[PDB]
Amino acid sequence: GADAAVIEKLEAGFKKLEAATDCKSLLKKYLTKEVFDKLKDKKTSLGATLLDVIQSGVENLDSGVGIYAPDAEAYTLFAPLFDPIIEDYHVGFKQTDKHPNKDFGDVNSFVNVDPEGKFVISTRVRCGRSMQGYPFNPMLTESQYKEMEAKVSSTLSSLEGELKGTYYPLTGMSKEVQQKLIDDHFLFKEGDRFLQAANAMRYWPAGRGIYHNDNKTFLVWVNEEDHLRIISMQMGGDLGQVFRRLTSAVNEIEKRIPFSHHDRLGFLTFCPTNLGTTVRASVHIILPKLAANRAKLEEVAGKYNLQVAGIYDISNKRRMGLTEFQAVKEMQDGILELIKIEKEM
Repeated sequence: GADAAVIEKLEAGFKKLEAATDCKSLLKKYLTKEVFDKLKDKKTSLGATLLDVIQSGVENLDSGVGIYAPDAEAYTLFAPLFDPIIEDYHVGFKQTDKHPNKDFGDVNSFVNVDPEGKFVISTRVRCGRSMQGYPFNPMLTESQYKEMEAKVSSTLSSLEGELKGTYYPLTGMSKEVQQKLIDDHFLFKEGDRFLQAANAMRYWPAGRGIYHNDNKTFLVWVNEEDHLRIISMQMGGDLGQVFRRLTSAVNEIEKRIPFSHHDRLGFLTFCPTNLGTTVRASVHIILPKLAANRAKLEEVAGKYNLQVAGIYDISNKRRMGLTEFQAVKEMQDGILELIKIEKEM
């Protein structure tokens, strides 16, 4: 299916990976000559080639992963590459596993992990969604970016009550508005070299926008990396409040905007690191004792399936092979334990 010129670029890219002897990407690890040869000329029905999958990891050798999905079909056609990378990245999500269908569980059971506000500055839960019927960044037309944005804007502008707010398209945005959004940490910028090389930012900023509610506890990014990135946040540690709000918002949006979903992989996303639940529950937290020795903070976080990114963003590491409820509960329980460790000792 792939054009001769594409195959030529793929052969060059393969040569670069195999040689890049110090490259540690999952792309280099799993793009063996056998896998490469069997996939290099293949193309999805919409026109996505292996180059639309691997180009970013070829261009950025320092990528951790190095592949993106150009359309949903790519996860199937290029499964011999996606599947082992997904297995390797999403530790615990086994070959024979299917990611569970959506289950937010009892969103009344989550607690405030730091009622006194001694450690946790803020709590956030983010998820991502792709809109049913639309391909992912690389395969989107300018017209699709715009149509998608109009749908999303209409839907979000319809939100009432606590979720009521304002939509801001990036196109034509004034400097004064940019600064106001920056001051609230609500603005996103044009993608970095990883996204650029994935052809994820074509037509920027057409079809990109930001929504937030009046209370500044709910934020949506439209066409930043995924079609939708939906975030609930507030100061302090009340993970229950944060998660309750997120789930209400996602369930309401879904009524007008159905989502792309896969029986095995869960919610489909542009980057395979965001599959499954897509959920990133995090605290911005200060743990000065446990830090001090970065190595040690890492070990303890890892033990509780947390990821660390003197203020740390500490989140659930697991995305696939557990429910949303379970992913948020892993963050909650892990943060409760880190706080205990910090206090003691």
